[PDB]
Amino acid sequence: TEKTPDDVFKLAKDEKVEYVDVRFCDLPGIMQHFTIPASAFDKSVFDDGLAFDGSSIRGFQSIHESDMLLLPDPETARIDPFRAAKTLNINFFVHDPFTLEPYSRDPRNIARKAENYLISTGIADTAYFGAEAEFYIFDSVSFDSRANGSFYEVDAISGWWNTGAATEADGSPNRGYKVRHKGGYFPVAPNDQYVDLRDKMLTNLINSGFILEKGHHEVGSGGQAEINYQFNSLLHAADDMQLYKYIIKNTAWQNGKTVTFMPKPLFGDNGSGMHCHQSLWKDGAPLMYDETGYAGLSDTARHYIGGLLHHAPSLLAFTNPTVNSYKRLVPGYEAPINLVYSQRNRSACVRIPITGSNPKAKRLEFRSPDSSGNPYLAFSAMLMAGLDGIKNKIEPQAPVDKDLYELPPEEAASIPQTPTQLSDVIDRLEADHEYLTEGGVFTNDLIETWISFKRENEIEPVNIRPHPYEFALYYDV
Amino acid sequence: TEKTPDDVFKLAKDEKVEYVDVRFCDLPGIMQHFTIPASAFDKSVFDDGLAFDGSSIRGFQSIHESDMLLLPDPETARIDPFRAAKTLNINFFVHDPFTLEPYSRDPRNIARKAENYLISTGIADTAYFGAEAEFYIFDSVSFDSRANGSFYEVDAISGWWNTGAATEADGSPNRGYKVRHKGGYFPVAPNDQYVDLRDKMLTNLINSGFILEKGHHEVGSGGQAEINYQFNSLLHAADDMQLYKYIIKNTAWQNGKTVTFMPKPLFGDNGSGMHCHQSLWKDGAPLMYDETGYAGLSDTARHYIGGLLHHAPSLLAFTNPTVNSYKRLVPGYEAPINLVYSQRNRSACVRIPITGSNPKAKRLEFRSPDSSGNPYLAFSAMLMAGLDGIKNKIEPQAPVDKDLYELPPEEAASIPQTPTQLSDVIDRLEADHEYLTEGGVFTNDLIETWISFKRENEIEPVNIRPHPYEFALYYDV
Amino acid sequence: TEKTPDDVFKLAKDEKVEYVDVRFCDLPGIMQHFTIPASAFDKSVFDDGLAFDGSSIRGFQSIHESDMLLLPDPETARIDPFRAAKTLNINFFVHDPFTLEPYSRDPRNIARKAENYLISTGIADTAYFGAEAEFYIFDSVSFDSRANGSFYEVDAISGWWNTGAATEADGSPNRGYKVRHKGGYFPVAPNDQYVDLRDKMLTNLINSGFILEKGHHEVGSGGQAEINYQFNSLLHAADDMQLYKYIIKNTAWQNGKTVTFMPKPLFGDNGSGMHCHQSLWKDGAPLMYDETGYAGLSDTARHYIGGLLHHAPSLLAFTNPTVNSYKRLVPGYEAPINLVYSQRNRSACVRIPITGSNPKAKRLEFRSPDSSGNPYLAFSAMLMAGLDGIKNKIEPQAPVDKDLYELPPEEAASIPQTPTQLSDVIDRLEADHEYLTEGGVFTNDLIETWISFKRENEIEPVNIRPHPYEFALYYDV
Amino acid sequence: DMQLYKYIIKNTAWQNGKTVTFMPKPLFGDNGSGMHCHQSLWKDGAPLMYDETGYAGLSDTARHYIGGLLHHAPSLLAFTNPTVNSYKRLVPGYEAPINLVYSQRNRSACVRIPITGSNPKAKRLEFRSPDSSGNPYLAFSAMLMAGLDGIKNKIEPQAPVDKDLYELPPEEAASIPQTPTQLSDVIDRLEADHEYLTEGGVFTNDLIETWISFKRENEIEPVNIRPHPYEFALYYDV
Ligand SMILES: Nc1ncnc2c1ncn2[C@@H]1O[C@H](COP(=O)(O)O)[C@@H](O)[C@H]1O
Ligand SMILES: Nc1ncnc2c1ncn2[C@@H]1O[C@H](COP(=O)(O)O)[C@@H](O)[C@H]1O
Ligand SMILES: Nc1ncnc2c1ncn2[C@@H]1O[C@H](COP(=O)(O)O)[C@@H](O)[C@H]1O
Ligand SMILES: [Mn+2]
Ligand SMILES: [Mn+2]
Ligand SMILES: [Mn+2]
Ligand SMILES: [Mn+2]
Repeated sequence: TEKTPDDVFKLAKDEKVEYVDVRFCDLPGIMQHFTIPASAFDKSVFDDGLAFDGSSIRGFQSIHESDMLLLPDPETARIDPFRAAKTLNINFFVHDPFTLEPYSRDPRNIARKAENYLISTGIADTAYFGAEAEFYIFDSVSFDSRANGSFYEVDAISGWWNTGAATEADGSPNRGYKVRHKGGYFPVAPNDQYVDLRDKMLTNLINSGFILEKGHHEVGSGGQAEINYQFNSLLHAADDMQLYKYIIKNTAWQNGKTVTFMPKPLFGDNGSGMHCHQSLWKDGAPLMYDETGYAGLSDTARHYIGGLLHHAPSLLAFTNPTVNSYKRLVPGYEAPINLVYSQRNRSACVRIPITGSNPKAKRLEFRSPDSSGNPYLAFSAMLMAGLDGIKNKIEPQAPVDKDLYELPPEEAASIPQTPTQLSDVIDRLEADHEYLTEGGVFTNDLIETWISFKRENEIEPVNIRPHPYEFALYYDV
Repeated sequence: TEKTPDDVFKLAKDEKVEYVDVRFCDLPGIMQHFTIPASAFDKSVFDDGLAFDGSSIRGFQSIHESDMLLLPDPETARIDPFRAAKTLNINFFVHDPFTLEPYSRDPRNIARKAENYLISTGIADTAYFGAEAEFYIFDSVSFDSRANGSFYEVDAISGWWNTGAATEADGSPNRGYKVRHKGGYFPVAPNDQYVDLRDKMLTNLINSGFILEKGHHEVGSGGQAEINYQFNSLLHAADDMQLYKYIIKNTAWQNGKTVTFMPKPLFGDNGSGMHCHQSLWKDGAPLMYDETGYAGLSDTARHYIGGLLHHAPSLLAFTNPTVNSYKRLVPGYEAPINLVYSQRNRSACVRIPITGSNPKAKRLEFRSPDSSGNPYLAFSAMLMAGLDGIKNKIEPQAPVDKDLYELPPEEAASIPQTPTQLSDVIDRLEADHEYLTEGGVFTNDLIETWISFKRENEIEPVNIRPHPYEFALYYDV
Repeated sequence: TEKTPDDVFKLAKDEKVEYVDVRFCDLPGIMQHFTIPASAFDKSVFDDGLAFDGSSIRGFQSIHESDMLLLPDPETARIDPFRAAKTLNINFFVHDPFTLEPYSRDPRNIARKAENYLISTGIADTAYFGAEAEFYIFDSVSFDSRANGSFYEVDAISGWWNTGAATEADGSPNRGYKVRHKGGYFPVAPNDQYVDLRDKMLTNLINSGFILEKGHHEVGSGGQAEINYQFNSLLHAADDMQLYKYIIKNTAWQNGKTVTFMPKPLFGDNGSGMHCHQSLWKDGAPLMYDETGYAGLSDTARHYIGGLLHHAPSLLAFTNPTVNSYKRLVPGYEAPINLVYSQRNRSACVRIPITGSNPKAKRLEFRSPDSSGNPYLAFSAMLMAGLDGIKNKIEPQAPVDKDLYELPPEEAASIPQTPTQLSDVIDRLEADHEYLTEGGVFTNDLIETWISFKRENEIEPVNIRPHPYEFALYYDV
Repeated sequence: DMQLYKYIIKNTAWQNGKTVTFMPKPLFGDNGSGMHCHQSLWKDGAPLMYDETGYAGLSDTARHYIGGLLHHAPSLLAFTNPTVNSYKRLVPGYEAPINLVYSQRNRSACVRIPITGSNPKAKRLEFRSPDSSGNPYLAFSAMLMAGLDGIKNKIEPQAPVDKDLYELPPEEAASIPQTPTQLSDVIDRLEADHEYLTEGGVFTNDLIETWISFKRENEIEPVNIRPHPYEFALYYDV
């Protein structure tokens, strides 16, 4: 919204930049890259672009459209804090050679089109996303899948399951302070073993332009951690999420650790979710508040929430896209499984943080998502679910500030939950996607590609492989 | 149909029997037991019975019905070939103390009631079952489920995945002959490493009264094996299956091996199924044939087949009752996944073996079942599916002798398959069970108990635990 | 030619036979089996047969022909000397249920049809085959094929490559006598380490009806060995070869060894071949001799030889059917690579043993074949090559008693050799197979099946995998 | 530059505790390593490979050079893909340029004309089939001689395939020529297809005879006489 090309040249110029890392997002959600010498990075890359050698088989920009044009997004230019050779990282939008038309399967293009569509509805001219991604810090991870056996094991020298260890990771003595204490989850050192590592991560984020002003905290619980930062407009909020994951993973890596953002790495500990705060603004002021409406919610907010709860079953195909997502979205660890909004029920898919009569502070929060997917597609899908709700004025059900345990499990069973497996949401998406195709944001092809990838690469592979617990249950049958 | 109490006394008398093993079947399918001295086993046990100390919490004969009466089934009396102290094994029917009424949750009672109901329909007075259960012979099995990891591993010294082993199970040299050859699956020794063990198993079966007359073969393929034997009337065919599994497991056990009847112990090898042949007879002659009908099938047979294919989705809840069942009933190893009958398509749920114009040899075969459950409940459910088809004359679809690959996948997609997960069939049963409750064979309570047990003890436990392959797919997200 | 069903019953009756092993040959050449109780083996099996449960995917008796009928060959009935439970082994011919017509892809049926066709030509009424199969006796074998590496290793405690070993296979001292001596290859003990094992093998062969009358010897050289026995009519000579391999492999197995009949298990030692002697007889007297003809060869013999040399390039597809066959048929170890007949040149594909003026002793010898394939198909293909030569009177080239080294390599280059790779002979067969389809002995389908199997299961798999020597040659490129 | 590049890559890895390989197929189950070569002819200081009237903006100078490449490819590969390992890459998979057709599209085609539009200078052809297992001096020279035999004699190949060869009948897709399958094949194809090489005295018969001798005695025969590990998996039990 403020930075342009020439400024990127000054960042590169002032920093004695040796290399420029060309980044773009693949379908599932991992950033791809190739590097060019800094000397080859000038005005030509911006207006004219760079061709990316027609790669990949199972998807993306084929070969009868052979090459692609990579146009840089100057807002995403950041100095890499890990690479020895001074490098500038920049995200690009993918195009084709016939009419240089933006590739409809580039996740970054879907997010930008979603922002443009917001404008094409007249509702607002800005969608703000403030996602808080949790992660685990481990020391090791190993796994395999063979004909006669399979295993996995994540380990943390100071993990709570290691209280009985004779010696430590380096042969050093077991000094304790591993066991977690019932209930309260954020003890100070030495129970907190990752204080300095989390600080390096936060320092790296702050040096990479992350805004830490309002209620932005650095929190840790055992091996789990979260560093929330200020929101941004849709597309660039998704870019910030990718940058965040990159900084978290590599800070851990350079400090002898290994991080995972998977929804459920531990059976017996908190899952990792991506709690996303949303709101619509216009001309420079809020649109989510009204004291006459519950929790200080405007009629603009209630209907966006209506769309989220109505389309949730299919929305989850982009919001909780993995098989592992459903080990978190299962009975436990108050993971947003209930399809109701409220300032109270945090186990509710949507939570309106207590912000009173302040129109600007008023925001909704879809707590159900996780960080196992594509933030560009997830945020875009969330907007499309909400826009289908505001325009068509979709009315959901009453907010539940009254907790669902003290209540009859008849009216608590009538409280909808989301599907139980990835195969379910992929089916719910296969049938609930008109809101997605509106304004040409998501194409049928893109949705068909996502469904294909998930079934062939995730659902079926896990499904054909016997689970270790099946041996505990059935070897003796 | 021929043996009575006094004969059981002579078997025990002639064999210098020291102990009598009192056996009964639990809900999921494993035989339970307690032993009494042979001297305490007389006419009193038969007409009066034995009380079984009010046990078990999660099910069966509670405590305000406190005790049970165990009446012996003289047809099931067999000398145990494994127990050092000479023992006679006998199966019992479970009862209660108020009116000594047969407990409606005893699997053996469900099977006997099914035989009585066959008679109460007038259709026939005998249901013959000839099931062929496959199994794997291993050398070891280990597995666990922890907070930070999980694994399983089955091993066979001469398993095909061990071609590269430096030495063997006992430090002895790797002598080869492990690799399996593409296509053909029954090579002679030394590729066949279990010749003598299978012979001990067959010798033990023959000594335990198993009839090996017609096309009954002893076959082995790698570590997998099958020893089919002559059919029997429903209840006692289920008793024979339990006896068979007992003899197979313990012959392996006494010979330094470990057997498993689980549907899919190996990812990359044939699954283990329970191919069940069925037929209805009356007064002493067949009822399944007619040359005018396809494959020499009478109109009595076609409708039984109609019921099987119609009720299959729910029938599988008793026929393929485990989570592991669905690793076999998945795309591959021509496991009966297609809901059509035929003399040809073996990947079809039902196969009518080529028996020509012989009314007696004419029989249908439900190849979809596996040995992971309860044979009493599985056979009974199969009969009830077929009886709902004969009486109400349920017409299915045309037999497919023409293989489904060479054909358009439109008409091949219209070819129904069974549900994909255990949770699906449990849902299909929850709604498709009227045929089961007919004649009071299966009670709503029994069906409700089965559904509860499966959801709480199998479906949910596996579902909440991360699969090892999820780490391969998502640790790096 | 002499034994019938009733005699088989007496063999089984006199020997207290517990089991009967039903054997049949698969496409590539390995015997398959299933066992039935001896009590189920009576007159019914002979005239009526046994159905073999419609198995195998990649070939053989499909499923719209679902079942097969197994008719026993009483000439092949032998008592198994290895199986603990007294067993009778018998080979069967494969059939179908529509008109019980012999399956045209059963190797044993191809051999029997070849014998019948010999009669349908009027040329003779008997084809005699006397093949001598060599093999290696090892102590161990291990190998694998992975993404980043591959290996294989055969070992023999007393192998000539182990002269430097500090201790032996069992930790015992290295007692020497391993090194082979230049030239002469059959030293007495202790250089000969397998004297007693070879004797057990010969004793087992003799007890299994193998005729050891004429120049039948038991010979050993290092770990290699050969026990030649008396010839037999085509089909049953192929049955004897299967029995021989079975007895050799299992005698080794029960005595802590492992045998291989592969053409070239060792790089630096003699390959293993199957030198096959042939001849045509009629009414009870010979047809291969004439003093007027070279080496005492009749005009009947010269033309059979003409067919062998003419059709050799394609004949080798059944005669030397593996990729490993071509490590033997390469420059070295005088393996019959030259397409000329002679009493002299043993490196010639055909060798007429010195038998002088004796019409009966006169026989031709195709020394090129190995034991890596199917003897039924190999012998049949040899007959068809020879019959195409006798009938059409195919004239080859002059016999070479004069060795091909002392001679100009111009006239020695004009001396044809056989193709260099399996892919070559499979191509030569794809085009040179009319002699095979004559009289309906080999069907186009059978030949097409063989070509498919070889390309997909052998040629391509080996071809796509980098050879270890490529790393020695090219890692540094 | 190619020799210098390999030297710098290998030794940078070496001084940093690693070991590099340029062999065509070091891994069974991962991408092979190829040497995608872009070519073009220039005169006096300006391009000669472009023309909008011609397909992909190709001049008649370019089409015939491409004609020579596709015509002589079977023998050209003896210098362009000179090792036994070269044929583990040039096998069905990892879109290795196995098809003898040029195109801006089919990358599995031996020749690919990168999208460069109407810019005469940017117009270049790309022989993607080669690998780095041989001699770059001989490989580049052989490529030029294949192309020069095409421009002078005006050798016309076949139509460019921007339409991918999977969606199409495997009859017209089988008529689409591929290169030989083994090193022994290309060495034979060179033994007979080398006049373009001897033109102008660039490659001598002796040099070609030396190459053929070296390959047969030092590479083809040595690998051929040695049993492959997979043969034990397939045949130990025969
Ligand atoms: N319109 C908005 N106004 C203010 N904050 C927002 C808006 N849209 C999204 N947010 C994000 O709400 C997130 C934090 O939640 P919490 O765990 O309650 O501290 C932050 O990441 C915010 O910056
Ligand atoms: N009514 C019946 N008549 C004859 N055999 C039957 C009947 N009902 C069930 N069977 C069983 O069919 C089974 C065998 O199948 P297969 O794998 O084709 O040899 C055996 O276990 C038979 O004994
Ligand atoms: N017609 C025949 N007359 C005599 N021996 C034969 C005939 N056809 C094949 N043979 C076989 O020739 C083989 C032996 O060869 P050798 O290594 O020279 O001792 C033996 O296995 C013979 O029994
Ligand atoms: Mn939150
Ligand atoms: Mn069956
Ligand atoms: Mn010989
Ligand atoms: Mn390229």
